[PDB]
Amino acid sequence: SPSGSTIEAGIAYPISTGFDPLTSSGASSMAANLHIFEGLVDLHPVTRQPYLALAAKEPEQKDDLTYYISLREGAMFHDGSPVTTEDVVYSFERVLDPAKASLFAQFIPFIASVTALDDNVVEFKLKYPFALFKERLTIIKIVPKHIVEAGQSAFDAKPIGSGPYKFVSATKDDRIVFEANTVYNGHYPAKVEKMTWFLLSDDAARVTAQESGRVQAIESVPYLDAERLKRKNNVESVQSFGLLFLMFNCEKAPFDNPKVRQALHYALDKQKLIDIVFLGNAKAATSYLQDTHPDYVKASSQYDYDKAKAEKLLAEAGITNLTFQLLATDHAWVKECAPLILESWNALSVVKVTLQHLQSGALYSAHVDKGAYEVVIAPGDPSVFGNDLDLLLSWWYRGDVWPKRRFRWANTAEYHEVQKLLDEAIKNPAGSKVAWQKAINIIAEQVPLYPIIHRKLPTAWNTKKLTDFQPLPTTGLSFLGVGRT
Ligand SMILES: CC(=O)N[C@H]1[C@H]([C@H](O)[C@H](O)CO)O[C@](O)(C(=O)O)C[C@@H]1O
Repeated sequence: SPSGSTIEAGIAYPISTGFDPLTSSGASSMAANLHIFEGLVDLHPVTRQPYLALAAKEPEQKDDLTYYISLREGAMFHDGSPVTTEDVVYSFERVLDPAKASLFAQFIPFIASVTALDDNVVEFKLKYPFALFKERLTIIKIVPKHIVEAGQSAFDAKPIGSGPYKFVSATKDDRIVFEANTVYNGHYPAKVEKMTWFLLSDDAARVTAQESGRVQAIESVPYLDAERLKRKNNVESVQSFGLLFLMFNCEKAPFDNPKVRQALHYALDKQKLIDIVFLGNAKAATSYLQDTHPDYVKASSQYDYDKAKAEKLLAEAGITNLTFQLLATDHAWVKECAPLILESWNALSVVKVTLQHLQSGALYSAHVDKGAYEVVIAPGDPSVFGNDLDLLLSWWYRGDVWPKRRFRWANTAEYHEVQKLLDEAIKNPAGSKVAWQKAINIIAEQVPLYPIIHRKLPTAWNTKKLTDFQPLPTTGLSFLGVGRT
């Protein structure tokens, strides 16, 4: 009975993108969209298991290339309109259309066409068989065509979906407000009438909110505060793909030289970062994946701290007096890693580095997407979309979204080989493990964008106030199925 009760939560990530699922890659926007939008099939935020959302029943697989999905009876958008098969077609076609510049088409490269057969059934035709078809549907949220066509920017700021919570408002550095969608008839109806996410990127403010009872759960517990929070709260730390990456503009001298990119990895003392910033709750990367991922295989290139090796590579690359600027995001823990990275690099005999911090939204729109940068450290976690290896590789390495328009490595022979390998692993599934490891090993040698560390992710919540809350293995918070005591 969502009347008389509310949920308040502390979210760690500022709003850095809008909410249009065409482009909403910001951590806090994606988390909101788990509640505002539905796919045809969604993955549970905690268990990652698929469940029927806008699909009325299990997708009917006619053959390896053909699936039919029927819409849940009575499904409605938050404006009171029915969800239609045209809305489904529109949602997939806009992601697939290169002109629309989605951030996510590289997660559905196997879809050939989406067609409305009648007012209930949609036909999906695939380019080749893809066993994870249903699992990927969670990425393509179903949007109301009549709203989006009336103004994409307005929809991006005020999203309308079919999920159990309706968007009320979002105010930067303040809060996102949701309300129960009382016409939702899926599996996870809103258990409270109103939910407020306070945007508390400041570590201390976020912890204080939990301690004071201003919120019932907080994302991304600062490691230093975990012990004191345990007195009155549950604190649980979950193994995660979530990582800190080092990203180079590979078309700007001298970071177009792989030896320079390698050198800067070798120059970093990861154990010091882990001790000082993460309190042991992270591991230096030894592959693309974290070592607890089921598909982890250790990469053939390792970057254990070795200053002499860094110096040797720089001398081979002809570096005698390199001065560059590192851009970093503003996440409190990224701000803590940055000076330590700078100290390690400034200790090199031929490198001097300065630092600039920026909010993530401006970092991408004003610098990265234009190529107006040299080197970035930033956090990333595409495991929000799913946990399969093609997906995690594709986010950063399939197509153009990052390799062409962000880290600018798409003109290399190595990039083209990686594309062939990523395609082979999904078009020839019997060869996938071999093909993925070849791609990962090229990526790990070339280090265009590569993890420095993967981290354990702690969440805190009050079990006396919330029912059925569980922490995620990804960024965000989930209140699907969660109520108040
Ligand atoms: C799926 C994913 O990894 N999203 C990440 C995004 C994107 O890197 C950014 O929006 C550019 O697309 O940035 C963050 O929101 C951020 O830096 O605050 C972290 C988040 O984990």
